[PDB]
Amino acid sequence: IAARDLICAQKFNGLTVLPPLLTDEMIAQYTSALLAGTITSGWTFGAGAALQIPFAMQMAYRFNGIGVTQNVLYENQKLIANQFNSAIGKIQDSLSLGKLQDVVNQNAQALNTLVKQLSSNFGAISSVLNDILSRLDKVEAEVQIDRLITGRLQSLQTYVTQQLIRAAEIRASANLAATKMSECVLGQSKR
Amino acid sequence: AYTNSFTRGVYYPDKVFRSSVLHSTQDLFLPFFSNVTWFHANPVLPFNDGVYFASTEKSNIIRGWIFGTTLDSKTQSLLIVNNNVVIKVCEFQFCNDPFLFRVYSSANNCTFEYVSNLREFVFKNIDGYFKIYSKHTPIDLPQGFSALEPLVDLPIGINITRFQTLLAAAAYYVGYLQPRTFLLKYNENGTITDAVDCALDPLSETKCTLKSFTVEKGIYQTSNFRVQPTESIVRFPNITNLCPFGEVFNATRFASVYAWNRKRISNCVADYSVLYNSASFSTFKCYGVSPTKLNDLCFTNVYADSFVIRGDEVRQIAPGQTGKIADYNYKLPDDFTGCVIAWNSNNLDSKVGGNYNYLYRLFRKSNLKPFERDISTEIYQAGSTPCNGVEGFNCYFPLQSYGFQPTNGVGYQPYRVVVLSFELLHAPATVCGPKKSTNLVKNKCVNFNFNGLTGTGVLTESNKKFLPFQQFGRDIADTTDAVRDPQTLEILDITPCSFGGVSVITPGTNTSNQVAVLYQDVNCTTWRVYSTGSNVFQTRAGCLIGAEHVNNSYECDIPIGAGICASYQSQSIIAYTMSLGAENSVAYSNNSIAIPTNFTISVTTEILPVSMTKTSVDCTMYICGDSTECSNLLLQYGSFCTQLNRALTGIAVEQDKNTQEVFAQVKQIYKTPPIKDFGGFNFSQILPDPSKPSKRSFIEDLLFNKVTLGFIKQYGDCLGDIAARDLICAQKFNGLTVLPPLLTDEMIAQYTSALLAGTITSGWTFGAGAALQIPFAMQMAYRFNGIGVTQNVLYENQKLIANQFNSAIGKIQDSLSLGKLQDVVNQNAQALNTLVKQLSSNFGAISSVLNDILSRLDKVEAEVQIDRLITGRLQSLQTYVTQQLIRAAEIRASANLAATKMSECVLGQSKRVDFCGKGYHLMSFPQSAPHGVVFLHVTYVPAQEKNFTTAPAICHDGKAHFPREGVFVSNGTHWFVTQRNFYEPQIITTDNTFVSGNCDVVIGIVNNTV
Amino acid sequence: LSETKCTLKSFTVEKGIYQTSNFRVQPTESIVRFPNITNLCPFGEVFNATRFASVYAWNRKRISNCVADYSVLYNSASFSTFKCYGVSPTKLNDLCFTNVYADSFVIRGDEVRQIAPGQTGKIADYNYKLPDDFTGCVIAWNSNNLDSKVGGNYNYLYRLFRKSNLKPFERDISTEIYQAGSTPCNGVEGFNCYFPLQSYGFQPTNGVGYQPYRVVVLSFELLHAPATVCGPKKSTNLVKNKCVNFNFNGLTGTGVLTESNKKFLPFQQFGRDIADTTDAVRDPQTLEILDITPCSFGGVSVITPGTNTSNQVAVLYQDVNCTTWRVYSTGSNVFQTRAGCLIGAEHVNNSYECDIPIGAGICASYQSQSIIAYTMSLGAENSVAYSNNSIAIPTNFTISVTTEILPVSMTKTSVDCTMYICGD
Amino acid sequence: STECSNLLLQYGSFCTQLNRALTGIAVEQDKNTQEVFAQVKQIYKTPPI
Ligand SMILES: CCCCC/C=C\C/C=C\CCCCCCCC(=O)O
Ligand SMILES: CCCCC/C=C\C/C=C\CCCCCCCC(=O)O
Ligand SMILES: *[C@@H]1O[C@H](CO)[C@@H](O)[C@H](O)[C@H]1NC(C)=O
Ligand SMILES: *[C@@H]1O[C@H](CO)[C@@H](O)[C@H](O)[C@H]1NC(C)=O
Ligand SMILES: *[C@@H]1O[C@H](CO)[C@@H](O)[C@H](O)[C@H]1NC(C)=O
Ligand SMILES: *[C@@H]1O[C@H](CO)[C@@H](O)[C@H](O)[C@H]1NC(C)=O
Ligand SMILES: *[C@@H]1O[C@H](CO)[C@@H](O)[C@H](O)[C@H]1NC(C)=O
Ligand SMILES: *[C@@H]1O[C@H](CO)[C@@H](O)[C@H](O)[C@H]1NC(C)=O
Ligand SMILES: *[C@@H]1O[C@H](CO)[C@@H](O)[C@H](O)[C@H]1NC(C)=O
Ligand SMILES: *[C@@H]1O[C@H](CO)[C@@H](O)[C@H](O)[C@H]1NC(C)=O
Ligand SMILES: *[C@@H]1O[C@H](CO)[C@@H](O)[C@H](O)[C@H]1NC(C)=O
Ligand SMILES: *[C@@H]1O[C@H](CO)[C@@H](O)[C@H](O)[C@H]1NC(C)=O
Ligand SMILES: *[C@@H]1O[C@H](CO)[C@@H](O)[C@H](O)[C@H]1NC(C)=O
Ligand SMILES: *[C@@H]1O[C@H](CO)[C@@H](O)[C@H](O)[C@H]1NC(C)=O
Ligand SMILES: *[C@@H]1O[C@H](CO)[C@@H](O)[C@H](O)[C@H]1NC(C)=O
Ligand SMILES: *[C@@H]1O[C@H](CO)[C@@H](O)[C@H](O)[C@H]1NC(C)=O
Ligand SMILES: *[C@@H]1O[C@H](CO)[C@@H](O)[C@H](O)[C@H]1NC(C)=O
Ligand SMILES: *[C@@H]1O[C@H](CO)[C@@H](O)[C@H](O)[C@H]1NC(C)=O
Repeated sequence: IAARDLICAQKFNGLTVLPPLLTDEMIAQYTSALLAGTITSGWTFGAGAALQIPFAMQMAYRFNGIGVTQNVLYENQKLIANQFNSAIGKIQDSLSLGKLQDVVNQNAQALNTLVKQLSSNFGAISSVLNDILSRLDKVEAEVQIDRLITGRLQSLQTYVTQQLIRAAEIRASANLAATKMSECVLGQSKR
Repeated sequence: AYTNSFTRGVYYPDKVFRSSVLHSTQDLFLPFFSNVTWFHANPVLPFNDGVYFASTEKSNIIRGWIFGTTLDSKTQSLLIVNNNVVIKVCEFQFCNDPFLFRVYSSANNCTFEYVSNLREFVFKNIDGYFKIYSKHTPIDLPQGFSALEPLVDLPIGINITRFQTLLAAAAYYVGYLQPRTFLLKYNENGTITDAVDCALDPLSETKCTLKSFTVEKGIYQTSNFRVQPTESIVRFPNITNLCPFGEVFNATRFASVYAWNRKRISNCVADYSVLYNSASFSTFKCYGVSPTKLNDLCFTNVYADSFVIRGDEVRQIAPGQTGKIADYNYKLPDDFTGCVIAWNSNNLDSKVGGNYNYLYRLFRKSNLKPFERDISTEIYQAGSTPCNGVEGFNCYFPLQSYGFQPTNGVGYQPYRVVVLSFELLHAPATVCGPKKSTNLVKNKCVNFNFNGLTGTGVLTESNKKFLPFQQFGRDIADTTDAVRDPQTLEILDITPCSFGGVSVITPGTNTSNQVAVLYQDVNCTTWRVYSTGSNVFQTRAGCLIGAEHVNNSYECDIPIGAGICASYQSQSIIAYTMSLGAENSVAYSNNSIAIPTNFTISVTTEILPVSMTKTSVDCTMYICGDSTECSNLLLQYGSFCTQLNRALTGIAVEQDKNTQEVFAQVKQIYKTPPIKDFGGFNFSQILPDPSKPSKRSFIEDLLFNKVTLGFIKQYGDCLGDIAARDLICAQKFNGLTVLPPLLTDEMIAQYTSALLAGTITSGWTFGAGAALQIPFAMQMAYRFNGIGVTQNVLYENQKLIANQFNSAIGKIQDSLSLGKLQDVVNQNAQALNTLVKQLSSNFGAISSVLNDILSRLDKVEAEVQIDRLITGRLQSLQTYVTQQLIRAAEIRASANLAATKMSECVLGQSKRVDFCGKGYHLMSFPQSAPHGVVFLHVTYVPAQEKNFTTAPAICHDGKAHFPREGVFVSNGTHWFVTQRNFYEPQIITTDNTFVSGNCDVVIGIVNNTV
Repeated sequence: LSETKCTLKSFTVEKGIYQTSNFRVQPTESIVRFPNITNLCPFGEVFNATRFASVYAWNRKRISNCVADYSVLYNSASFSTFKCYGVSPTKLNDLCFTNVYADSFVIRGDEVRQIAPGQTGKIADYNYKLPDDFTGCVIAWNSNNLDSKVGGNYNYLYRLFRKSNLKPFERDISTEIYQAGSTPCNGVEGFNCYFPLQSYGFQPTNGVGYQPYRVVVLSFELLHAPATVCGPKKSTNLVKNKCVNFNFNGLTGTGVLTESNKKFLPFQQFGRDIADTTDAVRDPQTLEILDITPCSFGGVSVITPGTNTSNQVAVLYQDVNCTTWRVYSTGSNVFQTRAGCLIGAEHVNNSYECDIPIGAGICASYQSQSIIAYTMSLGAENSVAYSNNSIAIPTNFTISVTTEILPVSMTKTSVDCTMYICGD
Repeated sequence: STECSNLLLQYGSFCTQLNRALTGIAVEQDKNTQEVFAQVKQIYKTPPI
C-alpha cells in the first residue's frame, strides 16, 4: 500500500507536514464574532467599546458617507433591502478559487519532485546505496557515496530556497489581507 | 551485584590541544547511566568491544589482568601484572584460580616482552594495538566527572575475547563500551569538564543539535522514530556441486589466441579456495567488483575464455589497450565486468627445438569489435594490386606462429590466460558461492542478503506476479521493494522499519529538567514510543506523553498544534486548549442607541526596522588563506567572486537608501522652540536634551541602551592569543568585514528633532511647503474637528486633556525598563559566525587544512583534494549571499512601510482605520532607535456610554424632519438632538433640522414639536 | 586603481568608491626547526640481516631516535617493489614520523602482489593483512642468492588452512590439526585432517615466480603527535615578531610567531581553533610554546573621480589609525575619520551636499585640482516665530506639476539546457 | 545505512541550517493567520432576534 499512497512515500524518506495551530472551527468562530460586531455595532467596536445602533440608521450613516442625504435611504428602504437580498442570492447561486488551489498544487508538486529526484546517479555507478555497498569495499565505496551525498544535499538546498521565496510572496498577500480587514470591515473606506 | 554509573568514563579522543571550545566526536564510549557489575573480595568475563574497569581499594589488592580467547597453551595470551611492572605475550598455561606468584605453569615462545584512591582504566584493541587509558583520583561507586589520559598502546597483534582479574577487602567494577556520539566541553586551560551523550534522551539530542548545555523554553523537532534490526537472514539457492575449476585451470591443451575458446558456467558453487594448494597466478585483476566481496555474491551469466600468449603481451588484456593482440586477436569492452587471470606455463607448452602449435593474426584490414572472433585464412593484400592466392612482395599469409623454446627470456615464454565475465544483482543467478542460508523471518525488522543483495527492513507476503525472467522489483525512487525467494519461489514485499515524527517540549533547563514528548504519527487512543508513562494524552496532532491534561482554557504559552498549548505550573507540565477571548454580547434593538459621555487620551508605541548591517567578502582570503598554490588553482573559477561582490554591494547601497527615504523627508532644519509654553502640554521627555554628549532625548536614551550591538579594530589590538576568543577578528582574519553606515546616529537624532519641532510649532503645514505658525491649542481644536467632535469640547476640557496626555506620556517612560530590532542583529551575527564555522569541513577530501595537504602530497596528488575544498567553500559563500538577498528584500518592505507611516501619521492626520494606532488618530511623534524607528501614536477613545431611545425622524405637522447632523435622542421625557461621538443635547429647532418629506413613508417616525 | 581596472575588466572607471583586496604582507625569510638527533637509522640491521622470519610468524620491530637518510641505500640495494600510500615519495625528505614500525618476512615471487590493502588470496587471508586506511610503504626485492640451496631449502613455511580470515595486523602461530570434514580430529590425520603449515621449496633453478623475495613494510603516522624520527634537514634560528615561512616538524606554513602562555600536556605537540587550523606549536628544541598569527589583515577602498577626468585617486584604510605603517604609501596629507584613514585628499571645513559617500558622515568630491573631504550637510537652518496669539495665513498660491517614474515589467527569457551544457 | 551516516558527518553544518530556515517559515505562517483573523479579542454572540 506504500507503493501508491504518494503521501507515506514522502514520509518514508523523511518529509513531514506539520498541522496549523488554529483549527478551522476557531477561524470560523473569529469570523462569526466579526460579523456579529459589524452588524450590531457599526464601526464602534473596532475603536473600543461596542455601541449598539439600529441597522437602518447605520446604513443612513453610510449613505451620508458617500455624499448622499439620509432621507434618500429612508424613502427607499424596501427597494434597497430587496436589492441586497437578491444580490446575495446571486452570489451564492454563482458558487457552483483557483488562486487558493494554486498554492496547494505548488506545495504538493515541490514535495513530489523532491521524492522523485532520488533516482539520479549524479555521476556515480548507481543510485542505490545498497547496490554500491554489496559489491565494493570501503575505499572504493567512499568515492561513490560522496557523489551521492553531494547530489542529494544540493537537491535539498534548492527546495529550501524556493520555499523561502514563496513564503515571502505569501507574507505580502497576508499583509494586504490584514489591511483590507482593518480598513474595509471595521470602517468605511474612501480609497 | 549491580550499581549505576552516572557520567563516569571519558578520555581524550586525540592528542591535540584545545581550549574554550565545545567539540563533538564519535568513538567507543561507556554509555551514560548504564548498569555496571559489582564484585567483592576472579571470574572469567567477556571482552566485547573494550572494557571500563575501576577499583576502590586501600591496600593494593588488585594486581593485574590476563587477556585472551582460551587461557591454555593452544593460543597466545597477554599478561599484565605488578608484583616490577611485567607485560608478556606468550602461550601460557593458566590455572583455574590464578592469584599472586603462582599465576601460570608454563611459558612457551613469546613475541613481546617489557619487564621494566580510585583507579580507573579503559582497555581497547584496534588494528593489533592494545590501548590503555588511566587515571587516579583520591576520594558505592562515587560521582563526578574526570577524564582519563592516554597511558600506552602495545603492538601485540592477538585476538581477545575474554579476560580475568588478578588478586593478592576491595571492590571493582566492569562496564562495556559502545560506539556513541559525545559533545565534550574544554575549558580555558584545556581540561574536559563536561560532556553530553547525544543518544540518551530527546533532550540530549536537542542539546547536541543546538551545540549548547542549556535550552530555552519551547518545542523542538528531533529525529524520526528509529528501530534497530533484530537479526540477520541469508537466502541463496540450493546447489550441491562445485564449479569446474580443474577442467578450466588444469586443462591439458589450451587454444590459440586467434581462435580463443569460450565456455559457459552454471549450476555450481564458486569456492576458489580449492585452488590455493596447486595454482599460483602472476596476474589476477577484477573490474566491476572488489576481490573481497566475491564470497558474498551470486553471478548471472558466467563465461570463461581461455587462450595462450607470450609473456609481455599479457599487459594488453585490458579494456582500453592498443597493440597487436588487442587490435587483431582479442578485445574487451570499455564497460567490462569480470576478472582476468594469467599464469606462466613454460613447463607444458615449451618443447626442445621449438613448439609451433600456437598461432596469432598479424595482418588485418580493420580493428576487431569487442568479443569478436576471426578465423579466416585468406591472403592479405598490402600493395593495392590483385592478390589471387600467389604470395610475394605484396601478399602475406595472415597467420604467424609462436616459437616457444624452454631457454627463452621470460618475455618470450608462454602464458595461459583465462577471462571470466558475468553480471551482478539484476537477474536470476545459478552460480552462488560458499555461503550458508538460514530460515526466513517475516514481520520483523531484520538484515537480509537475497542472492548477494544486502539490506534492512520488514518482509511481508506479497500479491505481485513476477514473470519467470524477473527476480527483483523497483519503486519510483529506484529502490528495491519486492523480491522473489530463491528457494520457496514466493514473492515478498520489503518495507522500511523507520517511520514517524517526534518533538520535545521543554520549559527551559534553567527552570527544570523534565520534558514532554509528542509522537506525531501515533494514536494512543501504541507501542511505537520510546517510553510510556502514567499520563498519556491523545490530541489530533499526535500523542503527548509527560504532560497532564486540564479542562480550563488559558492563553497560549507554548504552541503544540491543532488548538492545544502547554505550560509549566508538585510542579508539572499541563496541556489545555487555547482560549480565543472574553465572552460578550450586545443588547441590540430597533429603537435603542448608546452614546459616549466622556473620553480618554491614550499613547501607544510602534516599532519598525529600517536597516541591517553591511558586509563585504574577500573570496581569495576565505577560500585559500595565503597559499599561492591555491590562489593559482582558484583562477579557473574567476567569474564567481565578482558576482557575489556585486550582489553584496547592491545590498549595501540599498541600506543607505532605506535610511534616507525614511528620515530625510524635510530638508529644512527647525530649531527647538526657545520658550516652551504649549497650552499646558509637557514635551520635555521627547525633546532633545542638550546636557549629554549627544542631543538625544530622554526616551531615545532609554531606547538605545535596550539593544546590545562602526569601530576601528587594529592589527595590534588582537595580535596573538587574543584572536582565539574575540569572535570578531576571527571573522576578519578570514576576509569578512563590516562597513559603517553613511549617516551617524547623531545626524538621525538631528533629523528627528527637526521633525518634532516642525510638527509642534506648525501643525501639518510644513509637510506641504512653507511652515505657518499656529498656537498649539488651536491645532488640537482642528484635530478634534478632524475626528468629528466640535472644537468647543476641547476648549472646555483643556486642563483634563493636557493632564491625561502628560500622565500617558509618563507611563511610557515608566514601562521602558524591542525584540523585533534585536532579531535582526542576532540573525546578522549568527550568519557570519556559521560562515566562519563551516571552514572545518572536509567536503570529501582527506583533511580540511591546506597546509597539511601540501606538506605530504605533491602537485598532481594535491590538486585532487584542493579542488574539492574549493568547490565546498564556494558553495558556502553562495548560500550566504542568497540568504542575505532574501533578508534584504524583507527589510526593504519594512522600510517602505515606515516611510509611508512617517509621511501619513506624522505630517498629517490619518483617516484610515487602525493605521496610526487604536482609536481616532490625533497626532504622532517619531523617535530614533538602533537600526529602526519608534512611533508614539496619540488617539481619542470614547468612554462611559449611556442608553437612549432614538428615532430616525420627527413629524411636526404632517412633514418629516431630519437631524442634518447627529441623532435624535430622548431621556424618557424630552426629545433632543445631539452629536455621535459625545453627549451634548440641544433643542430640536429649525436651524439644526431640515425638511424633505411628507411624513407618510418613513418607517419608525415619532411625532414631537420643533 | 590597476586592481579596480582588472576587476571591472575595463580600461576606464566611473566616478565612485570601490572595494579592493585586503592588506597583504609578504614573508621575509624562512625557518626550519627539527629536533636535535645525531644517529643514523638502522638500515643495515633491517635490510641487510642474515635471516628473515616466515610469513606466518612475521617479525616486527620499532624504530626511534634516528635520522632517515635513505640515500645510503643507493650504493648497494636495488628494489623491485617500492610503493607508498599516505604520502608522496618526493616529500619523504622534509617530514618527521611518529610511531615507526618495520615488519619483515619472506614470500615467493608471484605473491608480492598480495601485500596491499584490499587483496584476496592465501597470504592476504591466512598470513598477513593490511588495513584499508594504511599509511606507510611496502618494499620488496629478490633474494634468490641467499635463501636458495641446492636440493631445496625447507626453512620457510606458510599457513594453508584456517577457519576464518585474519584481522589486520594479526598473527597466528598455532599448530593444531585442521578439521575439514566435520568429524572428530583428535590428533590423527587422514581423509579429513591436515597439518595447517606447508613449506616452500626454494631451489636456485626455479622460475622467477617461484623464487624467494624479501619484504619489508614500514608503518608510521604524520603531523599529529611528537616525533623522534626525522629526515635529513638542517634547522635554523628561531625568528619572532615577523611574518616568516616556517617548517615545524614537517608542518609548513606562514605567519608571525609570538610567545604564548598555554600549557600543553606532555603528550601534545600542536593546538587547533574552532576552524581546525593550527594556532599554537611547541618548539622541538627549546620546548617553549609559540602562537601563530596570520600577517594579512585590514580592508582597503579606492576613491576615484573617473579616469576620463583625472588619474589621481584616494585610498581609505579601514582598520588603521593614523591619528600607522600598515599602508601601501604615505603622503603629504592624511585625514583620520571613524571609517578609517584617508590618504590623498585635502580636508576642508565647510559643508556641502554629498558627492561620493565614504561613511560615518563624510563625502568626497573633485575640486590646482584635487580631491577634498568634508562632512555632509543636512540642509538649511530655519526657525518658526511661535507665540500663543499669532498665526500666518497664505494670500496667494501656485500650481505645480511633478513627475514620478515606476517600473512595471522586465524581460522574459527561456533556456535550452541541452544546448547550453552539451552544445551538440 | 550506518556507513553513509558516518560519512555524512563531514557535512554536519548543513542540516541545521536548512532546518532553521524551515522553522522560520513554519512560525511565520501562524503569525500570518493571527495578524489577519485575531483582530478583536472580544467574542460577540449571534443576535437572538
Ligand atoms: C629501517 C627503518 C627506516 C625507516 C625510517 C622511517 C621512515 C622513512 C620512510 C620512508 C623512506 C623509505 C626508506 C626505504 C628506501 C626507499 C627506497 C630508496 O632508497 O629510494
Ligand atoms: C571456472 C569457474 C568460474 C569461476 C566461478 C564464477 C565466478 C567467480 C568469480 C571470481 C572468483 C574466482 C576467481 C578465480 C580465483 C582467483 C582468486 C584466488 O584464488 O586467488
Ligand atoms: C613455538 O613453540 C612450539 C613448541 O616447540 C613450536 O612447535 C613452534 O614452532 C614455535 N613457533 C614459533 C613461531 O616460535
Ligand atoms: C587557567 O588559565 C587562567 C587564565 O586564562 C588562569 O588564571 C588559571 O589559573 C588557569 N588554571 C589553572 C592553572 O589551573
Ligand atoms: C591438475 O592435475 C594434477 C594431476 O591430476 C594435480 O596434481 C593438480 O593438483 C591439478 N591442479 C589443479 C589446479 O587442478
Ligand atoms: C564486418 O563486415 C563488413 C563487410 O563484410 C566489413 O566492412 C567490416 O570491416 C567488418 N567489421 C569488422 C569489425 O571488421
Ligand atoms: C530448495 O529447497 C526447497 C525445500 O526446502 C525447495 O522447495 C526448493 O524448490 C529448492 N530450490 C529450488 C530452486 O526450487
Ligand atoms: C484514533 O483511534 C481511535 C480508536 O479507534 C479512533 O476513534 C480515532 O478516530 C483515531 N484517530 C484519532 C485522531 O484519535
Ligand atoms: C471624565 O473622566 C475624568 C477622568 O479622566 C473625570 O475627571 C471627569 O469627571 C469625567 N467626566 C464626567 C462628566 O464624569
Ligand atoms: C515636565 O515633566 C518633567 C519631568 O518630570 C518635569 O520635571 C517638568 O517640571 C514638567 N514640566 C513642567 C512645566 O512642570
Ligand atoms: C444599556 O442597556 C443594556 C440592556 O438594555 C445594558 O446591558 C447596558 O449596560 C446599558 N448601558 C449601559 C452604559 O449601562
Ligand atoms: C430628562 O430631561 C428633562 C428635561 O431636561 C428633565 O426634566 C429630566 O429630569 C431628565 N431626566 C433624567 C433622568 O435625566
Ligand atoms: C402622532 O401620530 C399619531 C398617529 O397618527 C396620532 O394619533 C397622534 O395624534 C400624533 N400626535 C400629535 C401630538 O399630533
Ligand atoms: C651488507 O653487508 C655487506 C657485507 O658487510 C656489505 O658489503 C653490503 O654493502 C651491505 N649492504 C647494505 C648495508 O645494504
Ligand atoms: C577470535 O577468537 C574467536 C574465539 O576464539 C573466534 O571465533 C574468531 O574467529 C577469532 N578471530 C579471528 C579473526 O580468527
Ligand atoms: C637541542 O639543543 C638545545 C640547545 O640548543 C637544547 O636546549 C635542547 O634540549 C635540545 N633538544 C631537546 C629535545 O631538548
Ligand atoms: C585613534 O588613536 C587616537 C590616539 O590615541 C585615539 O585618541 C582614538 O580614540 C583612536 N581611534 C579613533 C577612531 O580615532
Ligand atoms: C499672486 O501671484 C500671481 C503670480 O502667479 C500674481 O500675478 C498676483 O498678482 C498675485 N496676487 C496678489 C494678491 O499679489
